[PDB]
Amino acid sequence: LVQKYLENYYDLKKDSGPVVKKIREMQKFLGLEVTGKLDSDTLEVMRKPRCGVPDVGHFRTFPGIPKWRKTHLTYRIVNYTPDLPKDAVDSAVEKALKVWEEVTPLTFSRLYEGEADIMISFAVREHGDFYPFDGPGNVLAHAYAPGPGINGDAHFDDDEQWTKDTTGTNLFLVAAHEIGHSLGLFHSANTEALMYPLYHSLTDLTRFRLSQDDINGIQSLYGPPP
Amino acid sequence: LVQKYLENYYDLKKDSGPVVKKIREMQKFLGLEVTGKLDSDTLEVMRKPRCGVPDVGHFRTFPGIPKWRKTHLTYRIVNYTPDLPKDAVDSAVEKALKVWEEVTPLTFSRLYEGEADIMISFAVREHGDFYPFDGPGNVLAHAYAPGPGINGDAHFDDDEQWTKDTTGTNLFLVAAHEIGHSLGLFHSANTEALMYPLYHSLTDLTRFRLSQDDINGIQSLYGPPP
Ligand SMILES: [Ca+2]
Ligand SMILES: [Ca+2]
Ligand SMILES: [Ca+2]
Ligand SMILES: [Ca+2]
Ligand SMILES: [Zn+2]
Ligand SMILES: [Zn+2]
Ligand SMILES: [Zn+2]
Ligand SMILES: [Zn+2]
Repeated sequence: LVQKYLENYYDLKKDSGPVVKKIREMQKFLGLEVTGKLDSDTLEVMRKPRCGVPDVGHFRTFPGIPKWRKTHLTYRIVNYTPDLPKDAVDSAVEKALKVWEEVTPLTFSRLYEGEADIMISFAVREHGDFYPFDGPGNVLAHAYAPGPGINGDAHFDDDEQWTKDTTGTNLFLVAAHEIGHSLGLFHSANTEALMYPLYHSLTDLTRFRLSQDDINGIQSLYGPPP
Repeated sequence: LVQKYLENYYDLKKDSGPVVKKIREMQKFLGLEVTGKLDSDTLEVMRKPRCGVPDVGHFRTFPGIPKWRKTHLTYRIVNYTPDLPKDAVDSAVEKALKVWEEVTPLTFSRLYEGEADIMISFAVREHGDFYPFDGPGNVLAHAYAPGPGINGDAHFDDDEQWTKDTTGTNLFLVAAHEIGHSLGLFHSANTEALMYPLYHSLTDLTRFRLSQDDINGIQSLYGPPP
């Protein structure tokens, strides 16, 4: 468990000393106590649902480019999850994009056919890319950094119970985080940041907002709104 | 058969008039008679072993970049095919790279560990990317255009009987063609060009050489040797 967790999220030698060092890097990043041992608190954090994108970097197979070379992006919802009515998914995705439009000069237009910049889809287990999903729990979704083709796309594990509220896995929250990667953001070590790797089942969705860290990160790439 | 053949190699509408037009585009490109009907000669060409990369373009999922932004590239042989002894595969790949080094200012250094520019591997059926192999015959291999991560990589269908001579599928010939895509080349309509999509089971491997078309194509991207 801990081995592959460090392999997948902290690029630990794919082929003890090195492990304790990685355990510590993980503890520093996830806001735990920097000991180096598999504490009760540490083994617990590793069972919590999170984003599939690594913490110390980007997906090696599709690095992409640092940021979009244009401010007017297009998106398209390829398929839907049966857990929710089509209009609820559409709203969730639109509100997620709106969060980023607000703090940048970026715009998003929806396409219903063709090749859009950001393609959103639901999949389970093996879905064509090198990172298969893992059933309910653990990895919730993953997204790729800016670029052509598959880059910029966001995949959501359809083995999760996606909800409009917080009775399951909130689609809005996860989509907002994943769109962040689609625009060029990495994971943050700040526990109150949307870009934090672990899913925060927060009580009040109305009290939701990007933290200053999220804003600073996205504005350092595209600038502030005009 | 003909439907998916045009879908996969001539990006025919994924969702008759349009088909006859594509049948004709295919006939023009593959050196057949531009009729528009499923002739005996046409149905035959479609059963012949070929490269998995499309004829009217590039792989849409991983477009990559037009050419490498550096002349000194690295390559690595990830795994081997049991059909041949390790040294025979190594030679086949080295001779394939040599063909391109000769007519350009490009150099190739072999890495035995780490992330190289061009990763070569053998796979069967579903292998992690969006284009699964199809058992013996038909698609022999596929490669991606220049770029980071998976781009530049060459995959060989291990369901083929790879040989050192021409008693099966010559690894050297196919590797030389695939490396071509790895460097930025597209398929050519010239029947004597290495970049022609269909495998040419040629009699004398000593009489092998890049045609002027191959040379002109590769030199238009990287220039001639100094
Ligand atoms: Ca994309
Ligand atoms: Ca999961
Ligand atoms: Ca590569
Ligand atoms: Ca095959
Ligand atoms: Zn993430
Ligand atoms: Zn995926
Ligand atoms: Zn080819
Ligand atoms: Zn492949």
